[PDB]
Amino acid sequence: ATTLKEAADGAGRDFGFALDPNRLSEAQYKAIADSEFNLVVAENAMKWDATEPSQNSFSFGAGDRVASYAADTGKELYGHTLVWHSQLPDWAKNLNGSAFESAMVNHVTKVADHFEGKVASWDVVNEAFADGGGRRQDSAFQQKLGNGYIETAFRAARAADPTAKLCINDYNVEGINAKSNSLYDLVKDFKARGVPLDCVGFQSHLIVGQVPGDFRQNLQRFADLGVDVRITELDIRMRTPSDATKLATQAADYKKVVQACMQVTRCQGVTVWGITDKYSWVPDVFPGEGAALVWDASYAKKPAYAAVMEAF
Ligand SMILES: O[C@@H]1[C@@H](O)[C@H](O[C@@H]2Cn3ccnc3[C@H](O)[C@H]2O)OC[C@H]1O
Repeated sequence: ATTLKEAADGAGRDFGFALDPNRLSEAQYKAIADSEFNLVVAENAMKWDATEPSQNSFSFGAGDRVASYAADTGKELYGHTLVWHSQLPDWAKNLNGSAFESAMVNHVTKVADHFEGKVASWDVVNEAFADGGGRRQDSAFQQKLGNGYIETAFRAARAADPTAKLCINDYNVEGINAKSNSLYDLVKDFKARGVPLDCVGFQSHLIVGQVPGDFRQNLQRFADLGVDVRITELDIRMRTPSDATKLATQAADYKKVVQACMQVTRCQGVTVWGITDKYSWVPDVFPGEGAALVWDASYAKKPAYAAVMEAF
């Protein structure tokens, strides 16, 4: 109505953001975080590198801060992420066979247990597949453990947390293609055999002017397998600097994404990967690309803001 939180709340869906706990000391950042979202996810604080820097030695300070923030502001807490090929410490990469599998399972158990009852959902496994279909080719988990690591990770997560929503997350799976198809088969297989799995996340790290037209259809087929779906890391990057046309297209793109979710009853909601363009991860990875978020570098609402409110 007046804020995006109000729009999402009124719609009965979630609208979250990727939080960097250190930014909470920046008043403006905190103000927008407090009033514009009803869900929070750690942008980096709950990743392996941030939680288990050395074998069986945990660092929960940053993760705890994110969790405390959600509880203090009354927002849903989304966990990210227990098993991922990236931001994996070297000590883990140096392990093999049973040693590596145990380190993985111990990591999953310790983190899930630590945040049990606080984190409502977990990206148990992140980016297990590859563009073009099949499994990811540069993953330590796939290379050292094979196809069964995903099931192992999920069963371990349920073992630790009996009620948390266990999700599998990925990108380039927004549309119906080889990658999402392989992801589709896995989800169907898991539900078929009783492997703990409750949700599927579609990152949605999109490019301005390029939103899958079959996004809704894709979300629906997964929802129909008996699992919830969610846009987890939404941001739509453009060639910087921005201009009127790019901002208008971006706004329209944000609208399409949110509408596709609104059109699927089991789509829990949408989470944007950050608040302001001044801290977005995009520029540092894509030279000359950026302005992908809802707020600009001066915290002024971009036209994408109105588009999101409308879609909800
Ligand atoms: O600070 C950045 C984070 O923003 C970044 O988050 C990543 C973004 N991303 C793109 C594709 N897949 C993903 C991951 O799910 C998500 O964790 O990670 C790197 C940090 O330097």
